[PDB]
Amino acid sequence: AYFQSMSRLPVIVGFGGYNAAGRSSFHHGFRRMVIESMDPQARQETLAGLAVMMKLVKAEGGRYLAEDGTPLSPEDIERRYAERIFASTLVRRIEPQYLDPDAVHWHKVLELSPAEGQALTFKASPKQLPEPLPANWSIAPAEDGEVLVSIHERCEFKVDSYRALTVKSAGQLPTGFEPGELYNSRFHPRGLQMSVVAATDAIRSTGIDWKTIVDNVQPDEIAVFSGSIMSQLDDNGFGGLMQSRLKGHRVSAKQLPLGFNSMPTDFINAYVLGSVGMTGSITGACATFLYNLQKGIDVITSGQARVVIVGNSEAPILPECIEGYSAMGALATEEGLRLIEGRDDVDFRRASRPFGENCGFTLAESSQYVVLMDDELALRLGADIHGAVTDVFINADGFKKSISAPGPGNYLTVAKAVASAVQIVGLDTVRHASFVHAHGSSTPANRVTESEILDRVASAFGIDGWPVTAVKAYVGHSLATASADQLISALGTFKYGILPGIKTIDKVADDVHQQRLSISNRDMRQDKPLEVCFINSKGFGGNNASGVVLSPRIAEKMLRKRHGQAAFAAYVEKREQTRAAARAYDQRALQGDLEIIYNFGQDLIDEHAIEVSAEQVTVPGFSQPLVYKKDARFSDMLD
Amino acid sequence: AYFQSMSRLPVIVGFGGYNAAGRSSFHHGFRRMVIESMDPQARQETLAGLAVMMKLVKAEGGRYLAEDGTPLSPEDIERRYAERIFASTLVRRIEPQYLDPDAVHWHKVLELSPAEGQALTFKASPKQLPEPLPANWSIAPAEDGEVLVSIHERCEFKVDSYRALTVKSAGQLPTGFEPGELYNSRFHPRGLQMSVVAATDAIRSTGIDWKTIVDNVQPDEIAVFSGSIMSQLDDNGFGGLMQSRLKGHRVSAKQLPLGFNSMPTDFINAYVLGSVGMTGSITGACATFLYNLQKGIDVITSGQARVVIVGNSEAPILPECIEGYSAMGALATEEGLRLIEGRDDVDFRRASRPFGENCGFTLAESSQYVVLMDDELALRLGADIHGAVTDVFINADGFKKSISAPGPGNYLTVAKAVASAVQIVGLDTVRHASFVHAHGSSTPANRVTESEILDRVASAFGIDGWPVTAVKAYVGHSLATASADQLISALGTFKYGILPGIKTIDKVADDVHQQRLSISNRDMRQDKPLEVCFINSKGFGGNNASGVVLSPRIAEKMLRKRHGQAAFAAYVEKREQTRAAARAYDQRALQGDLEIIYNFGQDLIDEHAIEVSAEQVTVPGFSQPLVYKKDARFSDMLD
Ligand SMILES: [Cl-]
Ligand SMILES: [Cl-]
Repeated sequence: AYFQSMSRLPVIVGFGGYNAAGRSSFHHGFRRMVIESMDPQARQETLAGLAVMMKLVKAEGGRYLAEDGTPLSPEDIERRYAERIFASTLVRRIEPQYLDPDAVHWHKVLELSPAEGQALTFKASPKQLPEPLPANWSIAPAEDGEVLVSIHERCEFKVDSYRALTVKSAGQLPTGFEPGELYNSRFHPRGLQMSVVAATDAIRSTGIDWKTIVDNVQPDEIAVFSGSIMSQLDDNGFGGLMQSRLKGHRVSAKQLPLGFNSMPTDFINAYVLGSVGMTGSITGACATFLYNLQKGIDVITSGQARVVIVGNSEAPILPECIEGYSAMGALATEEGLRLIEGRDDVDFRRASRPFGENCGFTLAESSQYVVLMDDELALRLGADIHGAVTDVFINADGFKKSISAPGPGNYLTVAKAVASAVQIVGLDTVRHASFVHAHGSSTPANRVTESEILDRVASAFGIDGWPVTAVKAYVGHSLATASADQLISALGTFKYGILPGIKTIDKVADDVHQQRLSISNRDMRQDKPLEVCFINSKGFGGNNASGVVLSPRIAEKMLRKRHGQAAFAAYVEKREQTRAAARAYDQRALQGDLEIIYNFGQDLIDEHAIEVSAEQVTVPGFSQPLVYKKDARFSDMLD
Repeated sequence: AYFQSMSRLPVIVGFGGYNAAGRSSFHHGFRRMVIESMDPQARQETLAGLAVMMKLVKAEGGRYLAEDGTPLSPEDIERRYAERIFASTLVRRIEPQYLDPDAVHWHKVLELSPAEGQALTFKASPKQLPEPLPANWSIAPAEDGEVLVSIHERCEFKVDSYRALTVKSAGQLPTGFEPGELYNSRFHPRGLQMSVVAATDAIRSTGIDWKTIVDNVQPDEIAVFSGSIMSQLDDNGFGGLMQSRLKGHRVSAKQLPLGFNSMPTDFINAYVLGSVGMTGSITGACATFLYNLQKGIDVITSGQARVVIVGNSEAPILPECIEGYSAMGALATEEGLRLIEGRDDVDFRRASRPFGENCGFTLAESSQYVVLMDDELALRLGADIHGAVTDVFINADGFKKSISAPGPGNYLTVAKAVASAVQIVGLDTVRHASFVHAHGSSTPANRVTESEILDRVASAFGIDGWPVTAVKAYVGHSLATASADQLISALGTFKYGILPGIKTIDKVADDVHQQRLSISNRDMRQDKPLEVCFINSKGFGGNNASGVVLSPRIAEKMLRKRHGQAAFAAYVEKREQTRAAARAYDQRALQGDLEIIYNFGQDLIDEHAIEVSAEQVTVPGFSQPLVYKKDARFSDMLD
């Protein structure tokens, strides 16, 4: 260290995934969020794609069929289905495919006592009786292998019972879209299904054959960083691990391994990419994706990896997660929303109200990935550029009281992020062509503390009217994946020049600090295109992060400057072909033809054919040898 | 990228923690593992310290008292207590303070049916009855607020029952040592208690006031990387989250946040160090510590951080974890060991038999930390050097079938690790003064697959008689913390020149690949001091890592070469004082005076006093301003 020398620039060459707004690739999810602001062709295309995903129309030979068989144009689909599509996307009341928020199962303790008046007696299979038999219970032989049991003392049974959750809303994938139906997903937790399906969307969005990418780098130069913050807590993962015996049965052979928080990452190496490269799963509570992204940037700038898949997968819409967050007072409850609305019949579509009158966050599911390459490899392959990522800063809070309360670290991350952007694009561009993807979690603490940080950093850097957007208004809070939802939305702003409004609020709460911020409940189109986005995130445990994302225009200027006009022109030619391939994928995806990659048990490396020498390793299936890298770090310390 | 320029060297300036061998700092745990090979003063000192930890003797005014009050010398302690100390440390049968492995609670499903012969009737409190009331049940009023219930149809109750686990053994902290008693640990999961207590041991082992360290760096230049792979699954964490309602009660306000796998890290920032610096928790299954260590090395070499606390905390000795791993066939069972021994009364102290006849790993608890500094800061502060860490390589397995089966990535990590060491210390030193801390998990698959990798890398680099040691023989497999147990043991080999034997095996299994390896069941002392250790690790999910650790001698030669004789002499003088301070801590720790740091609710930063400008941030409580770092990475892409 001291300072970093000239380095590879991380460019975003693909992105994809799924959240409550739909499919992320090609900006479809973004378009759903700003659907009314899009032109009709873009809107109708996205609506048609949602209709297919949701099984509202049948994709038949490039056309669309109603339940009647009636052929529909995209214009007809908007007329006929827009209301249903809108009602069955974004934050909304929790639907039965997850749970019934008025009837979740638990066990009550039922204390049964006998007394002088009536016997407490039953017949039972002896194999179902407690072991050892409770000493006070009577047992006698009965017919058909059963025994006659009588109880003489108070004891505790557990009985099935049903209760209502105080929280009724969540950010849910579009109703009817089922990731598990898209590949051989038997026994996989929902978070793993979502990771597999999202990863394929991201990889195919590049318009480049994965084989071509692998053939162009060393085997160790591919990296994947993903994971969840909860672990996979459904029945097929740690839910089964922790609950099976309390429900009367054994733990399965797969519940423990498939529950690990690294499995969204591990499944991508094992079944999607077939990578022998770098891997890891980094958590930082609700800033987790930016923690993974920091690692991704660092491995590119240090030269360790040239292709990086960075993302997360979280599927936390489960009664235990909801109760766990509720127990902290963290979530928007029905009663909380009743107070804000001043009526009993709440609009759960407005449960998430960043910077407005609000009362806690809304839990959501999402899996999102970006594909990064170094600039030189992107240039070589004709990879498209959706943006560039230059830094992520992470700072804890110092000493704390409550571990989950907000703290000062986010001052440091935002300040450092802005300063870093000034060095790269200049003060004027930061002042007049940057925006903030606010953490915007929809809590009274966040709206005050986050706005105060942004306002004070704005003042320090001489920014006024700093545009702020809050993706959680649309898709809720997907925990690990939250800042990936932010990043991907940001890319849509670069594409279409629209800053999504916070449409769920009627006005900004009176206690929000606004002097230097522009927070709107309407979509906005800036005269001067936005060139830089600051992604802001935080979580429990003194976790804070801010990321810097540059637009395609800025990134292209940078590649042109470094590589020159001849090399850039050659890149442009190759990129016309990769753009055509990507568009063809988007067209298939619109039709529901997603071709999920799940390569279980295929193309396994024969380890006995790995060749190791003192100069390199040859790995079966990889055309490029892994040549050990010459080290200059400590050369002055030697001899 | 392309290649890294001259860089800061990560040096190990402190280390500490707790596992089945005892306190890690000052090599006490190491000494327990090679206790019979130590000289009597070192052995008796460690035994006395264990005796105090285990409450077998009372530390009274620098002396030691038996239950009788009889004063004891360390020589007397060895005579009187060695047998008990040995029996109550290391891998052994699971003790009651964890669970009874012949009587773990669960619920059986008890199907109660009535028939023509006897009524099924009981009185109950109506508040304990299912909601809604099962439609077929009869209810009538009764005395004292209770109701009379009768059942007419088969239904399912859950009843308490007790079962035996097939696994009876684990690596357990020394019997009598209780981390929770050492600080205000109310409502903390065991893994968090262990993290807090281990972190203090590591920090105090440096012999430098934490304040002095903080005063010498910028606020963002401190980093902490830790975590667990399971999450905290005990009652106070995700166990309570996932089980409360199945046991009849509500989830608490703390079970969810304190269960997160990042909390071992978050607690250190919040309550131990008061850091506003970098943070993160990286998982890679049973290679996790090396994944955290890779991040630690990278932040030092890139200049992002100057002081890094790297470690892990795992406390997985819980019925659900044991059953979950057993369900995979991963653990050594009593029946498995009976087959190896050919008798029914198994020696559970030999449950873990790396490279011998064996039958699965042994689950263990451990929390371990190392304190890293860049070489320049270490020089400035007179920090001691226990070793240096130059690289960690991580490689996945490519396409897989079973996600938990072994794969080829570890070929790549070991090969790259060895090549990297050759560049730094030369081929001769690698060939004749290096050793391997084998993953050595005690499974039939591992003993073959790992030995084949090591043998084939040895052949490639012309190594013969490559010494191999396996720490899991002593302390079992602590999951996230496993490779920290390895690293810390390695430091002991550097200190004392002893390579611990695999004492639990009688000979190496016939299928182990040994041509170029030296695997012994006895402690060994090499004529030529060992200078380099390769730490090898792997886990489920296609996770593999290998780390390179250099001895103090090598690291000192390197610092002398870079910084020169005058600067090194000044360092030596300061280091005499820091060594004296560290020794004084070790003396207090021997007496049970550990002074655990837990600074809840104290010294909180007043966020309104944070000052942000376009040049720097001033943070209350930190003498050094955070000055934004000048970036040269992309300068050629600008203007
Ligand atoms: Cl908010
Ligand atoms: Cl083994």
